[PDB]
Amino acid sequence: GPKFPRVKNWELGSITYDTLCAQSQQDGPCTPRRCLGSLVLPRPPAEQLLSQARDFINQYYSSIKRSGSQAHEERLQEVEAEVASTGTYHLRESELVFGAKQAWRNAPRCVGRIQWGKLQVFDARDCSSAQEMFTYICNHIKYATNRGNLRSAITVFPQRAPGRGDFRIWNSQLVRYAGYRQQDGSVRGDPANVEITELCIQHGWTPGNGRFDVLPLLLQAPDEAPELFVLPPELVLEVPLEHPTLEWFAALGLRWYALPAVSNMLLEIGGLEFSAAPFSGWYMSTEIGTRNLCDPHRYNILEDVAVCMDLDTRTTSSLWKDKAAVEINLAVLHSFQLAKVTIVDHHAATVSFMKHLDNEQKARGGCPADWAWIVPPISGSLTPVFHQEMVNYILSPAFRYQPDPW
Amino acid sequence: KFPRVKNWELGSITYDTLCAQSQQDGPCTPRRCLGSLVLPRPPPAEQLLSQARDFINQYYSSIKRSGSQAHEERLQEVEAEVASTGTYHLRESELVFGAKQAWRNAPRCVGRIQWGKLQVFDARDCSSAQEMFTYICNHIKYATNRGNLRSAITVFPQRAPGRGDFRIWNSQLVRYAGYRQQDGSVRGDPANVEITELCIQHGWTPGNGRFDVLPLLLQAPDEAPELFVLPPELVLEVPLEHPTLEWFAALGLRWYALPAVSNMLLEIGGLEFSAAPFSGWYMSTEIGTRNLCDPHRYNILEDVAVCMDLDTRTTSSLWKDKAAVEINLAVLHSFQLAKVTIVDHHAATVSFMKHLDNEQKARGGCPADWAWIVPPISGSLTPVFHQEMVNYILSPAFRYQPDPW
Ligand code: HEM
Ligand code: HEM
Ligand SMILES: Cc1cc(N)nc(CCc2cccc(CCc3cc(C)nc(N)c3)c2)c1
Ligand SMILES: Cc1cc(N)nc(CCc2cccc(CCc3cc(C)nc(N)c3)c2)c1
Ligand SMILES: C[C@H](O)[C@H](O)[C@H]1CNc2nc(N)[nH]c(=O)c2N1
Ligand SMILES: C[C@H](O)[C@H](O)[C@H]1CNc2nc(N)[nH]c(=O)c2N1
Ligand SMILES: [Zn+2]
Repeated sequence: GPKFPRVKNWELGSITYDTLCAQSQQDGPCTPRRCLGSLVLPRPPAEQLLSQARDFINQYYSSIKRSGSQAHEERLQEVEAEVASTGTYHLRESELVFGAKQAWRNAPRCVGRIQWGKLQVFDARDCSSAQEMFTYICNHIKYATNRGNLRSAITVFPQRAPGRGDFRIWNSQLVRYAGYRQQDGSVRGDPANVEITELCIQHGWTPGNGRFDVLPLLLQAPDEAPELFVLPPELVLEVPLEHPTLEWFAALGLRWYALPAVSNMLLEIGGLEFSAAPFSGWYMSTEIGTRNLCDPHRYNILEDVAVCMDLDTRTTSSLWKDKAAVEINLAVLHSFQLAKVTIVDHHAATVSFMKHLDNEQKARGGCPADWAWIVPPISGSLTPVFHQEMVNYILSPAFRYQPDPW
Repeated sequence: KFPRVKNWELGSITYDTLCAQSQQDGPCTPRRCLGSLVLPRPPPAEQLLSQARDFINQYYSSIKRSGSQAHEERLQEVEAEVASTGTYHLRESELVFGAKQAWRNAPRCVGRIQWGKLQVFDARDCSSAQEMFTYICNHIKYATNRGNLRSAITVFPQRAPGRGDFRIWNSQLVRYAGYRQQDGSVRGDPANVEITELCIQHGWTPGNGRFDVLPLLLQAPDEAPELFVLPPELVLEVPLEHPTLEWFAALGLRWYALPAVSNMLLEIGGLEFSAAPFSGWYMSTEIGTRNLCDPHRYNILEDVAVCMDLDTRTTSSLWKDKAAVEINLAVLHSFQLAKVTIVDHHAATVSFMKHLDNEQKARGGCPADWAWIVPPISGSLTPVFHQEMVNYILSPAFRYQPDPW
C-alpha cells in the first residue's frame, strides 16, 4: 500500500489510509520510543506568525475554490504587509467563520463533529468591556438554548495583542454548579469547581449552600481585574432528573443544565489567538449520566443510587456499579426528552461519528481522532467506534488548552 | 525525557523512568499517534549478542548475583556459542525468568499482578507434532485443575535460521468452530471461520453446533500440520445460567474455562519461540461483552434484549447496555456456580492499579496500553480509566507473528 497510516475497522473488515495527517504542522507528545496517547494534557514573532497566516489563507482560498487566483495572492499580500507594519493582522468576517468551523472540524476529541458545518459564529471582535462581554454571553446563551431546541454557536471576542492583556473568561464553562469545601473535608456540590467557586467568593460573590447552585461569571477585559456577573435564572435552562419507571429517582433532587458551553479554550486561527471564544453544542448523555454524576471525584452518586435499587454493594461481582450507571444514564435521557431539550445518547452519537469519518475520508482523506476520548465511558464495545482504528494529530485551526488566568 | 503520569481521580503524579530501557520502536511519531492500531505492519551476530548480553544481565540481577563469577562465565558461554554457531541456547531457570518477564512486560495485559505466579513447562525437547500434543494435553490438565485455574506456559523449540517453525495453528488451545452457511450466515464463532475450514481441509469431520470445540492443527518444521482432537474431558466448559432470569439457561449458551493463547511469538534475549502457548484465567468482560456481544462474534445482544422484552426500536432505551450487563452477570454467576476461576472487570482493574504501584516502586514505571486495559463496558466506572499510561516495548516480550499458512 501507500506510506500513510493504514486504518482498519475490525467490525466490518474495511481499510482506509489516512493522507490527511501529512497536513499536520505541529508535533504531539508521542515518539517511536513510547506512546503518550492517553495523557490528558501534554506540553508571536514575524517568521513564525507569517507562515501560519499564509497556511490558513491558503486553506481559506482552497475552501472557496480560488486557490492561486488574484484575490488569493492579493489577500496574501494584504496580510504580509499588515504583519510587516503592526506585527499582527486581522481576519475578514468570513475568514473567522471558516476558521472557527475548521477548528471544530479539526478537534480530535469531539465525537460531535458530524455537525461541524452547522455552527453559528458570533463576531464579538468589537467587545471592549467586561460588561459588554456579559451582554454577548447572555445573547449567546439565549440563542444557543433556543428554549431547548439547542443550536451550536461560538462567540469570538478580540484576539491576543502584543503586550496587552487578554480577554478571558475565568469559568471553565458558562454554566457550572458551585463546589463548596466543607469542614468535614468533603465537598457539597461539584468537586470540579472548588477553585473557581473560591475565586468567585473572593471577588465578592455571596455564596449559596446547595448541590446545584449556579456559579456567577468572572469576566476579564484587558489589563483589568475580573468583574463578576450573575446570570439571570430565566436564562439558564435546567432539567430535573427522573426515571421512566423507578419512581423514587425523582426524589434524589438531581438535575443538570441544558447548555454545554466551554469557555476556557484558546481558539487559534492562522497564528492569531482568541483567548475568549466560548462555544456550545448539546450534551451526549454519558457526559452527565456517567462522568458528571458517577465519577468518584465528581457527584459520585453510584452508591446512593444502587442502595435505592437494593443492590449488593458489598461485592464487585454483582455489577452494582454497572446496573446503577445504566439507570442513571437512562434517567438523563428520559428527563431531557421529557423536558424537550436536545440530547444524544452514546449509541446515536457514535453511529453518527462513523458517518462523519466516512465523509471526511471522502473529503480530506482522513480524520484526526482520539480513540480514548471518542469511545464513551460506558458500553464501550457496544458502540461502533470502539472497533475503529483512529489516527491522532494536530491540525490548525484548532482549539487549545491554555493556562488559567490567575 | 521522563513523562509525568497523572491519576485524575486522586490527583497523584508519578514519573515513568522505565521507558528509557526501551530498545524497540513502536508505531507513533511526534507527527501522529497510532496507539489505537491493533497490529504493526540469523540477526547479525552484533545484534543477537547484544540482546543476549542484556538478557543475561537482567537475569543475574534478578537473582542479585550481578557481576559475580557465574555471571561473567555465562556471558563467556553465550559469546562462545554465538561466535561459533550464530545462535545460542537458554538454561531452564533463565527460560523460566524470561517467560515471567515477558508477561510482566505485556502492555495489553490487565492480569499482570499475577506475573510472578507462572508455571513454566519446558518443551524444548520436542521433535514431533505428536509430542507437541502430549505437551499441550499436560498443560491443559495442569492449567485447568478441576476449575481452580493456574497460570501456565509451555515453551516449544526456538526458531532456527535453517528451518521452518514449530507452530500451533490455532489461535487458542480451545476454540469453537465457525461454519459459513450457504445463506451468507455463520453458525458458531465467526472469528474461527478460517481455522475451522483449515481443520476440515486437513480431514476433520465437522459437527454443526454453535459450540463445537475445534481440533488442534499442530505443526513441526517443514512438515504438513497434523490434526489432533482434544479429549472432551480435558476441555472444561461452563454452561451459562442467570441468577434471576430463568429463561436465560434455555439459550444454551456456554463458554470454556481455559483462555490459552497459542499464536504469539515469545522473544527472550534475542531468541524466538514461535510456539509457546500460555493460559491464565478469564476476566468476565472477555466472554460477557466481547465474545458474546461483539457484532462480529456471537452477536447475542438483540436476542437477549428481546427475551428481556426491552424496547429494541430505539437506542435511547439503552437496550444494548441493559442486555449487556445481564450477560456479564450471567457469566460471573455461572463460573462462580461451577467453581471455576474468573475475575470481574472491577476486581481486575483494582488489582492492576495496585500492580502499577508495585512496578513503580520496583522499576520506575509500567508499560501499559490504555485502550486495552480499560474494559469494554463501564470504562470510567473503573479506576484504570482515570489513570494516565505510558506505552512502550520492553524485552522479554510477546509479539505477533504471521499466520503459518
Ligand atoms: C453538537 C453537539 C456536540 C457534542 C455531542 C459534542 C461532544 C463532545 C464530547 C462528548 C466531548 C468530550 C468532552 C468530555 O468528555 O469532557 C467533546 C470534546 C470536544 N468538543 Fe464537542 N460536541 C458538540 C459540539 C461541539 C462544538 C460546537 C464544538 C466547538 C465549536 C466542540 C468542540 C469540542 C472540542 C474542541 C473538544 C476537545 C476538548 C479537549 O481537548 O479536552 N464540540 N465534544
Ligand atoms: C492470570 C490471569 C490473567 C488475566 C485475568 C489476563 C487478562 C488479560 C486480558 C483481559 C487481556 C486482553 C485480552 C483481550 O481482549 O484479548 C490480556 C492480554 C494479554 N495477556 Fe493476560 N491475563 C492473564 C494472564 C496472562 C498470562 C499467564 C500471560 C502469559 C504468560 C498473559 C499474557 C498476555 C499478553 C501477552 C496479552 C497481550 C495480547 C496482545 O498484545 O494482543 N496474560 N490479558
Ligand atoms: C461544546 C460541548 C458539547 C458537549 N456535549 N460537551 C462539552 C464539554 C467538553 C469539555 C468539557 C470539559 C473541559 C473541556 C476542555 C478541557 C480543559 C481545558 C483547559 C483550558 N484546561 C483544562 N484543565 C481542561 C471540554 C462541550
Ligand atoms: C492469558 C489470557 C487470559 C485471559 N483472561 N484471556 C486471554 C485471551 C486474550 C487473547 C485472546 C486471543 C488472542 C490474544 C493475543 C493474540 C492475537 C493475535 C492477533 C494476530 N490478533 C489478536 N486480536 C490477538 C489474546 C488470555
Ligand atoms: C487518563 C485518560 O486520558 C482520561 O481519564 C480520559 C480518558 N478518556 C476520556 N474521554 C472523554 N471523552 N472525556 C474524558 O474526560 C476522558 N478522560
Ligand atoms: C481498534 C481498537 O484499538 C480495538 O478495538 C481494541 C480496543 N481495545 C481492546 N481491548 C482489549 N482488551 N481487547 C481488544 O481486542 C481491544 N480491541
Ligand atoms: Zn501514541
